[PDB]
Amino acid sequence: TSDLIPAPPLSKVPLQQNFQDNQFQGKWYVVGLAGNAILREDKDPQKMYATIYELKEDKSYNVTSVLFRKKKCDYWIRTFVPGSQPGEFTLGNIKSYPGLTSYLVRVVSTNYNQHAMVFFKKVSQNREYFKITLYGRTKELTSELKENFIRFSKSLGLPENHIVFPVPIDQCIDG
Ligand SMILES: O=C(NCCN(CCNC(=O)c1cccc(=O)n1O)CCNC(=O)c1cccc(=O)n1O)c1cccc(O)c1O
Ligand SMILES: [Fe+3]
Ligand code: NA
Ligand code: NA
Ligand code: NA
Ligand code: NA
Repeated sequence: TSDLIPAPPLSKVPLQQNFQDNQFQGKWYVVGLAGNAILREDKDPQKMYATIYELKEDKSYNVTSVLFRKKKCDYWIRTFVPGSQPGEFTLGNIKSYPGLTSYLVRVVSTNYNQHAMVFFKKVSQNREYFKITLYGRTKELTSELKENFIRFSKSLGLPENHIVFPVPIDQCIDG
């Protein structure tokens, strides 16, 4: 009833050295999206969405994703609590998500003011999902950065049809 490309070993997922949590704050556009549950679709292409990171006093992120769906703005809210090392996080209040037993975030690379690559691994209803997101501070990034994202996604076992580049939009994500 479900087939998934296996999640890579964490050894294949680099960590951004000297992660600066204050500089990673603010709005990021999802210009690239890859994962074992991500599928390319050409009848209904994925629309670009935005994810806003806000550091609280206790140094956990409030993470709000803003999606344009059904002619309305949908808000997906979660909390990233600092993990085993800087640039790694786990999900706050995992009990609120039914079936979710694990959720790991790892910032693979970033220059903070233009681009980032972030790796996610979650175990939900015993199934191990993973995704990589190419974050852009703007809605567009260079071909070099996008090709690097594709290369990295492929290095984690993902084929091309599991790698998408959401189409830029103006609704919801510009506020
Ligand atoms: O199980 C969850 N969601 C399932 C619903 N969708 C599948 C997510 N697909 C992934 O490939 C997947 C794999 C690994 C980690 C991960 O987070 N995600 O999403 C679709 C709806 N998505 C959103 O509503 C959505 C919109 C914007 C950002 C976002 O993360 N999500 O999930 C889930 C639970 C807790 C926290 C999350 O961030 C989740 O995505
Ligand atoms: Fe998610
Ligand atoms: Na299913
Ligand atoms: Na949460
Ligand atoms: Na966890
Ligand atoms: Na391929």
